[PDB]
Amino acid sequence: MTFSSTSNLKELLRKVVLDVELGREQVQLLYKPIYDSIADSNL
Amino acid sequence: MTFSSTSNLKELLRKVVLDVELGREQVQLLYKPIYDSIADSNL
Repeated sequence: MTFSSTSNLKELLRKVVLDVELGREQVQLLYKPIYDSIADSNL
Repeated sequence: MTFSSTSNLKELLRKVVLDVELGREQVQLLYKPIYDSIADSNL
């Protein structure tokens, strides 16, 4: 009674997730030191 | 509906001036370290 017989039945076996870094890099605002900001809704 | 139709009518739109530095630059008095100042009004 090898383990390979029961390898397919994943519901029986313990599940442990390989924890790892996932996601996407945050986007920073770089332009602001160069630019003078003027804000008016009626432009 | 048709802002591209009213876009040519510039007189309907708001006139907001783009503030930009205009005018000749200020002048400094550079000669002062090189000169001795006597300021008698009755010269």
